[PDB]
Amino acid sequence: QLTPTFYDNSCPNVSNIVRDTIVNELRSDPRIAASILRLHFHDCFVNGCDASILLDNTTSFRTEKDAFGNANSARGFPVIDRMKAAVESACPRTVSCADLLTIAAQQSVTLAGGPSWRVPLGRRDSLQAFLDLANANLPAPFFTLPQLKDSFRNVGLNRSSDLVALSGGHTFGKNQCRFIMDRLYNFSNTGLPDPTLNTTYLQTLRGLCPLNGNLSALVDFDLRTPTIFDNKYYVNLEEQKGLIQSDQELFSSPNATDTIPLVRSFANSTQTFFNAFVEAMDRMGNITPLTGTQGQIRLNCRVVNS
Ligand code: HEM
Ligand SMILES: O=P([O-])(O)O
Ligand SMILES: [Ca+2]
Ligand SMILES: [Ca+2]
Repeated sequence: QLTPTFYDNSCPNVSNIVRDTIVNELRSDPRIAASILRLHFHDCFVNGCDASILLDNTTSFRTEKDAFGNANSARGFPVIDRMKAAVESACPRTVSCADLLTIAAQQSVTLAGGPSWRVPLGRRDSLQAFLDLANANLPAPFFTLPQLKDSFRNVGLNRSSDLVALSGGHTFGKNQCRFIMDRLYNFSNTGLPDPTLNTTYLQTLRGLCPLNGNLSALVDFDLRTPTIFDNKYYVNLEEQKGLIQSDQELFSSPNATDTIPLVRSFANSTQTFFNAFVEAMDRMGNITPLTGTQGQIRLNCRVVNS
């Protein structure tokens, strides 16, 4: 029962406030649009899009920010605080942090050249955070294709089109050397590189991520257009130039009979990818929301109201 018109009477300019915050932030941090999209993904995969990920530690629950998928990885929380403060100034006690993050994710994709659409709204904010659930639910870059599929199925995204389209989020943003070292030097305990990685690209990545190098050094997910939201992600996969294992699995796994045609169709038509990305984003945004009088309108996104 989420609806795109939820704030049309109570805070009609919310989307513009969000967009203006991201644009101002992009002036100093060109990565923030990618980081915000990822925060929304990590919100939704853990008890639904309920802003659980934004809560700080308390003595009764641990923050999801300490999860393996978030710690020293997720970023942009201060930007969310800034846009929440601005929306609170304009429409007090009205817009949930969960909806704010959803809007910010959509605006981030559009600002980077991606599709533009009106997200469903009406989510409410959780009363707790779910660290253990984050550690169980968030997929990992060394997952095989059946494990990736199971990770999406576990949160309610059954369709291979969900997985292939949402993986297109890696058409922009950055990845730490840590998560590709195995592919470059010791894949599956062979002491050898991943044979599905293009051998010329292998040499490039070894130059960026040497053995004994800084594991926190960042590499672009999309070697073609690292900052533009477009379908080049899938073109890379067809050339064996997916960056992390879970990217290339979509095209090269023995289990990819159903994902290969999707990768090819998205590589062949930007419109096909953009349509599928919006559809999959709206489904992800629909994972187990609190609505109505459930949850609250959190006033400070880091803490429950008191
Ligand atoms: C399918 C399983 C997925 C896996 C295994 C995965 C894994 C990763 C990893 C390892 C990173 C780098 C994090 C770091 O270096 O600290 C990353 C970044 C990113 N992920 Fe994914 N991810 C997945 C799905 C998604 C989805 C569904 C989205 C959004 C629709 C997404 C959007 C992003 C973005 C935008 C970044 C870059 C963030 C930044 O530069 O701050 N990913 N992901
Ligand atoms: O796939 P649905 O029916 O949970 O939207
Ligand atoms: Ca959540
Ligand atoms: Ca791109």
